[PDB]
Amino acid sequence: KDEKDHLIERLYREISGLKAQLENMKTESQRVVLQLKGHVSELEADLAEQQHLRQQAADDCEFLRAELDELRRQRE
Amino acid sequence: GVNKDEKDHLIERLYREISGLKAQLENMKTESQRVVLQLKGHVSELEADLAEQQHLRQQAADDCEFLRAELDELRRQRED
Repeated sequence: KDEKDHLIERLYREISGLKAQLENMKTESQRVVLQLKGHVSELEADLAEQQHLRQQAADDCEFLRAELDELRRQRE
Repeated sequence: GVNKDEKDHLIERLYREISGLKAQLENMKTESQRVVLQLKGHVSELEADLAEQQHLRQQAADDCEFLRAELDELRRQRED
């Protein structure tokens, strides 16, 4: 047989294309997944900061609220 | 004979390998889309929570501004 030989050949070329595709997708997918993971981790650290900063700001007003009540009670 | 069946045999094996390879590709991209989608959703929820923290930070700042302006003036009015 010949023509089978050329199909063989083409199938092997096809197989090579597909295995190359898997490796590419595997590696590119893993990359995208890892940078997304890094970003959410970065966002978690940013959040904790903002929550700290925000906790401090809110307590400041509570403190001021009490200081104001105290002042006005000095003539109540 | 001339080698006809042996080539038909291999051709079949190569058909099977190709089909296995395309099933892998499908299963990989389906799995990947699934993970990426969940990560992107987490990102935007985290971003939403960052946005709300700034809103409340701003609100506390305006509140302090008000409180401090009240304090300053009530004393001002009393020093007369």
